[PDB]
Amino acid sequence: VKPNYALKFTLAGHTKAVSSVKFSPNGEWLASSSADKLIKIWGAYDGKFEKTISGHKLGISDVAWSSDSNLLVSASDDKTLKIWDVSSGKCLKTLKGHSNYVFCCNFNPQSNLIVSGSFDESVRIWDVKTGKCLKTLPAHSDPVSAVHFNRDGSLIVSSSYDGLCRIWDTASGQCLKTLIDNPPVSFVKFSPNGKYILAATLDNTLKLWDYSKGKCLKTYTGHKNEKYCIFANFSVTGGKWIVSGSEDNLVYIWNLQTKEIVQKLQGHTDVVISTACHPTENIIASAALENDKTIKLWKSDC
Ligand SMILES: CN1CCN(c2ccc([N+](=O)[O-])cc2NC(=O)c2ccccc2Cl)CC1
Repeated sequence: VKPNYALKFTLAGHTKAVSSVKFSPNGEWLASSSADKLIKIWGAYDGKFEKTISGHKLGISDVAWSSDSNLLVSASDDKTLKIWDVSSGKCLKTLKGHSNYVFCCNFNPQSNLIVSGSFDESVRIWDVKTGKCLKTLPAHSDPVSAVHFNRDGSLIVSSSYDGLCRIWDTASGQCLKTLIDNPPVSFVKFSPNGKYILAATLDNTLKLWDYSKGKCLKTYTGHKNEKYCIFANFSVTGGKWIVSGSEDNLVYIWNLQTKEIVQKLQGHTDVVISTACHPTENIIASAALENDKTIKLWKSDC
């Protein structure tokens, strides 16, 4: 079987490159961040604009939801993260401490912690309630491209231009594993069950790792990725897919097990830097850079 993703909605509004799209855990909303300094919220099913969230002084690289879908965290060129109340649009906390651009961010499942990665080569862990930086991890020797908590929050995975993926004990702050040619690692995330890590490198390659055995189980190629830190995803609502943007302006979909490309989605007119998979429906959101500036919503039967 192969999926049949068809374009349903194009969401215009951002005035610069869109950096990140994320579906809310409860499936109602899509949040988008942009170099235009703005966060925008959209209805996930009808693509209808909901609100604009403003406050950051410079462009925003990433946005992430709390488990209850009530809060957002953003990561900005202004060296801060901000925590937002989604319903009011209000900035609740500004997370200060990174010495350079913040590129990536995530809540833990418990949503009492935030993790962030910066151009400053560190990974920071923040208390959501107080805004205080609890730990600064000397994670990498180059900009940190991605940070993600595993399913139980006990682990953090980080990736960097230094060519390394690292797994950290959240509680102890110590490095549990280093996956080490080492081309820049531009993306990393845990699988839904926490057993695997999907990692992208800037040599046109995505890899699925069993990090406990430290072994590469699958490779996904055929797409273009040598410049931009492009977000990838596990698609699990229907067929079991791998989804990624690409520098040829397409969204690529692979069969996770066989590694064959099952679909390529055309429509965008610039690099697709971010994709998101809806938590319950077979819906993909994709976002493109400055020649495009739109988010597209795609729907499949499997
Ligand atoms: C969702 N992902 C999170 C991680 N991310 C990222 C990773 C690595 C580096 N870097 O080491 O250069 C830079 C960026 N950010 C930007 O490229 C960017 C920054 C501000 C505004 C717009 C954009 Cl697109 C891209 C989006």
